[PDB]
Amino acid sequence: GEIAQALKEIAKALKEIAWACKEIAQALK
Amino acid sequence: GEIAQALKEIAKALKEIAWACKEIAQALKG
Amino acid sequence: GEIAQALKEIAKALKEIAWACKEIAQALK
Amino acid sequence: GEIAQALKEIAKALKEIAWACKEIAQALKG
Amino acid sequence: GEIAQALKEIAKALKEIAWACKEIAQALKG
Amino acid sequence: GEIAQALKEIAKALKEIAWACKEIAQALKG
Amino acid sequence: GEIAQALKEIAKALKEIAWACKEIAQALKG
Repeated sequence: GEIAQALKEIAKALKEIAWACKEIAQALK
Repeated sequence: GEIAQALKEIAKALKEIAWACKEIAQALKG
Repeated sequence: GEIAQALKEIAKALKEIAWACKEIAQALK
Repeated sequence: GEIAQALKEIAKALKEIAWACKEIAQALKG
Repeated sequence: GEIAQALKEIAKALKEIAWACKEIAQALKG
Repeated sequence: GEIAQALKEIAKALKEIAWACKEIAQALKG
Repeated sequence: GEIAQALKEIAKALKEIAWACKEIAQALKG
């Protein structure tokens, strides 16, 4: 479904935020 | 349902963000 | 309902993000 | 409605994240 | 509608997060 | 639609968070 | 659909936050 697939895109984008926060943690290291 | 399952995927992704922020906290503690 | 329950799972995860941000604050103190 | 109430729970959780971020700013101020 | 108004509350809560993040930025300049 | 427009407001608020995070980046670079 | 496209904007806005957070990470490296 198009609504389901759009929500799936939101989920993938949140994963990008998680990765970026891991990069922040790395910078502090 | 596919909408419900996609919403759960959002929830799972959000937990990944929480864990990453905990890594930020740890990085600041070390 | 399954949608409502999934939305509640999202609220719970957002609380986990809040708690993690509190740990960042504590780490800075 | 249960969907509306669940969305309100999401709004309240986001407010907790906002408050935590204010705690971070406070921590940086001392 | 109750669902639309709940979504609007989520938007308002996200703005609260943006403001808290601006406070973080202010704290770091100071 | 009323629900669609509320979702657009959520998107706009998320963009505000993105800008606040860029402000954090600016403060650290300063 | 208008709701689906609205959700897609939300996805794009979340990506902007991710990029902004990477700017924070880069700022910490500098």
